[PDB]
Amino acid sequence: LYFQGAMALEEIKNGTDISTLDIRKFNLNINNVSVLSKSQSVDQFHLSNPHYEYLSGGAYPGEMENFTLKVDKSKKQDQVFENPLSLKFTNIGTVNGKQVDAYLNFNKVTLHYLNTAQAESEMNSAQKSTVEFFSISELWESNAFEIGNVPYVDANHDYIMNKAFWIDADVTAEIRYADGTETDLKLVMKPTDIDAIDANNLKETFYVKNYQNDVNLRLMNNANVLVQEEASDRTSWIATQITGGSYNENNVSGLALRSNSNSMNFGYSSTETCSAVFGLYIEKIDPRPVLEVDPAEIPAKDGQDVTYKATFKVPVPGKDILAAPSSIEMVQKFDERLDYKELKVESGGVTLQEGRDYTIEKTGQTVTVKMTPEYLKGNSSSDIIITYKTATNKKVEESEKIDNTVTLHVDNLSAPSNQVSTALLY
Ligand code: NA
Repeated sequence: LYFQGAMALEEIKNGTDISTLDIRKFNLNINNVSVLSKSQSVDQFHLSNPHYEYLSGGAYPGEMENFTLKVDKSKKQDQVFENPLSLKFTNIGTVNGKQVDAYLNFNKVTLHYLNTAQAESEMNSAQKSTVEFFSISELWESNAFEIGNVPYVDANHDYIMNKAFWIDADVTAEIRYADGTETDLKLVMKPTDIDAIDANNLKETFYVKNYQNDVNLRLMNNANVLVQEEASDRTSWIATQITGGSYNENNVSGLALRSNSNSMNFGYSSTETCSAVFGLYIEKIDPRPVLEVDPAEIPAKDGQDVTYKATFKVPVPGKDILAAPSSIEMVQKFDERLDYKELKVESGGVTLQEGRDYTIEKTGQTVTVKMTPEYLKGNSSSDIIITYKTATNKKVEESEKIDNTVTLHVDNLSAPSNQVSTALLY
């Protein structure tokens, strides 16, 4: 059942329109990327309005940072490039008041020799020297990077081989709070347009390593026609049909993945000539919970009432978050100098009931409200308001202020409220 899957990977296929999600796409571009390290195998260069695939090919407007791999032209056989490229995107957004950075590490890129005349010919030509694997641009989508073996070229960079090798890129993306605090963000990727199949039946493939342990939720639209291949070390999604237009690229040949963590070790393998475009995302809990405290200041002494009111906005399934919540919890932790007394929970002008609508777990100063499966089934959209009654205790006079924050949990997602404080007088 939907509400008793603790730990279990949750896979969903439903009518949600993946092309119209309202999730947050992080800012990733040629202007906030830096190369933390790259091996000498990597040929990196800037292009402006590059040509697609061939020099005589169409030219597309935009700045791009392009990355290729120098191959050993004598080895007409698979070539492996360990850790060729490690990237940081500095300040991809502000979330919950904190700067977030992205890390993108190419763990390995393997070039699989195509064993054709065309491949041998590129290998033997004196003008070709590198193979395409990665680029950063907004030619296709905003805030995106591109993995694939389709060359981008201009008059001075026409050395990239065509259809000599297909590529398999093993990549780890991670999002991280710059300030060093624990990153509670759950990375989301949304591969789309996984639809290329070449003359030789190679198929465009997106994959996730350690899928079963690393992914929290996987969303498909009813129209999905990818083949999901579950193997020991990974799960892959394999092209089966051409798809055009954002709706089809998203729903027919696409999917959404929410990680168990701030990172995901994914992969991508091309055909003799294809590529895919990617952003990094998170779901939205916006607004954050709104926390209030009455009063703003008290006499520093035992038995003084302090009351917290927390207003929780519930994310909208299929817009802010990928799907209806399996669980919603609100976690409060009171300053040592406070004794918890009791709480009430309200929604839609009505006073919800402990037992029917929510339960309460207390462990020391930590008090958690858990909404029941019965409440969640009602798919209510209205704010949940929790009012916590506490009173100072005999420890108040031991920080000349008592601070409070409450945290909303939706599945494995969380968002902290604003912090409030009550001044201690004397
Ligand atoms: Na397509």
